[PDB]
Amino acid sequence: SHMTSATIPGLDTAPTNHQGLLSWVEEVAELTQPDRVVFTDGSEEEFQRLCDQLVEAGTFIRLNPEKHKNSYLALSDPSDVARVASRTYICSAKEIDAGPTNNWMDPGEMRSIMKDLYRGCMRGRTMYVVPFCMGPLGAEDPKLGVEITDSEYVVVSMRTMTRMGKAALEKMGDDGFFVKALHSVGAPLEPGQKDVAWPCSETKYITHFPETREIWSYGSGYGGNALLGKKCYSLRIASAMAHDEGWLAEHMLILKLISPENKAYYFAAAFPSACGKTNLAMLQPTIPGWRAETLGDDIAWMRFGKDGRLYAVNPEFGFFGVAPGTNWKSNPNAMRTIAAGNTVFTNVALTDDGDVWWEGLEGDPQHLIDWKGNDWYFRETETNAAHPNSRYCTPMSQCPILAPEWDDPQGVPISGILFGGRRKTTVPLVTEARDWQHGVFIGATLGSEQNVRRDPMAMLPFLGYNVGDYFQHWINLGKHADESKLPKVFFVNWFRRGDDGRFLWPGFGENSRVLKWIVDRIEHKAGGATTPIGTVPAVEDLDLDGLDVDAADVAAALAVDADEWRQELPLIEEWLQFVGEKLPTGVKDEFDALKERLG
Ligand SMILES: Nc1nc2c(ncn2[C@@H]2O[C@H](COP(=O)(O)OP(=O)(O)O)[C@@H](O)[C@H]2O)c(=O)[nH]1
Repeated sequence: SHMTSATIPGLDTAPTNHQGLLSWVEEVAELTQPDRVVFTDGSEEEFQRLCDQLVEAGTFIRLNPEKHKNSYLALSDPSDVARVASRTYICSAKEIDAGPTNNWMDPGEMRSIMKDLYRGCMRGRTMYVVPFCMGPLGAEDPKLGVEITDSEYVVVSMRTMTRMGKAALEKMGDDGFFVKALHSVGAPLEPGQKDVAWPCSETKYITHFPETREIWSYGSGYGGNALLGKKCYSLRIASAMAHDEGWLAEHMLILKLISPENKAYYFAAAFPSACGKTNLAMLQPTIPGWRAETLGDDIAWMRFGKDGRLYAVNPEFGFFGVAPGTNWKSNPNAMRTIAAGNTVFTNVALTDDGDVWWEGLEGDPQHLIDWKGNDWYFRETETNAAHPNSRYCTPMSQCPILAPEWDDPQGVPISGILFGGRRKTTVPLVTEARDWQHGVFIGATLGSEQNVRRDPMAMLPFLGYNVGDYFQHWINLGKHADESKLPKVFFVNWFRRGDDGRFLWPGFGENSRVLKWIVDRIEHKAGGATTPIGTVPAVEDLDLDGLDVDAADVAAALAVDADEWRQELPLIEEWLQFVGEKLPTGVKDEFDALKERLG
């Protein structure tokens, strides 16, 4: 019963304008043996058809439309609840081209393993061919992809997370390049066999071939493992492209800040997961005359324009956010984005009237059905109602403070790049780099307590190539650029704590005051202290008007203590040794310079 190429249903009616794509699909279909092949078009009628089928399969339940229109809740197999690092590989030809932040395997060996897994993996399933565009369609030469998947769940979320379907397919023309992205949940079915709501496999791989720009995923239907745009393309493959083609693919939010004189500024900020970020991208300023709009909260792609400035575009089309922690008081604009519906919730809790709830959200519901389908009772049940890593998947276009430039293929000019992590000591609230190479060093040595892990540019699990070569790439772009047009680089810390354990700086909206200092520095309208680590404002350099806070706590937040920084040195030094032979001299230079300035 193994079926050949042109007898698999849906293959005879396949679009044929792009022969490379069609040959690839046929080769894949021959291998995985699905019941049928469907090319998705991203239309609303298709979206509803797939959602209905998801409801019928039990994968989705339809949420009360009075509270979220066109919205769904999906509960995963508990063994498949997140992105898995140790199962993620960069399979460059040479191990050194993956380097010490990456998991490597010989690509010939990986292909032998995965090709074996893929054989007959789609039996009894529909194989979807999902064309998609990264970034606005308006671009002349955008980065395109096609995800083949046996997961309908994946198709629906890809429609939200990328520009999916007919348009992207047309953009590929007859011979356009695209990233081949292959995915299976690894759960073949016999004829007539009852599926489960969330199929998956104990055997999981998430593999990237940087040279050919390919992504092979198997065994997981969840998140970044399966939505191949989200990190696999946006960061892993894209960063390798950017390396070769002279640009930057980064783990950054893009923020639009507008001053009281009505001038707009655009900032990119690299914070690791949970150092957010989502909150900064959706800032509501607490000082009069300042407004903020968002272009994105996770990925930024940046290229130098004609005028020598650095321009950023958000390559994604949707938000894929962590639900718990999100609430109306901390992040009302995120909540309003969600409130407009068209959202897929994964692993949150269900209320009695078909709303959704997760830990930290308002309401105090008395009874819930939790993320595993069990009864949950307020102030009694000892387990979390929602999975701690549960998700919302929501269109970007519903964000009430979406910047009008959000879908512009030309991008936005970046004035400032920010780096930050969770540091309870040592790092001050905000610091400005001395120049580009010092900013690269700051990015390169970014620490976050999540005992301090180094997470360079928030890219630790996401680099598509050797971390040292990546630092060198950052260095090279600044050396060959007009220094006057380069974004200024800043180093922030929202999480410094006093001895009594409280946050020295209140943060959230109040971070607008830090952003105001940053803008003034770019305009040369503010001063600061020259310290061994960079330019750090004193309390009197910050607008603290109307902020109910002890000025002493602010001074403490801004302090540069040499003893603390001397303890930081060997930690940094050991990280630079870990970076290995490809550590750029330029980075080591900045280490020595900082050490010398410290005395
Ligand atoms: N103390 C403090 N915590 C914050 C601040 N901004 C975000 N956090 C908290 O850090 C967590 C993660 O924030 P989030 O923006 O969702 O992070 P992301 O994953 O980088 O997008 C949430 O629990 C926030 O309440 C801040 O400015 N100050």
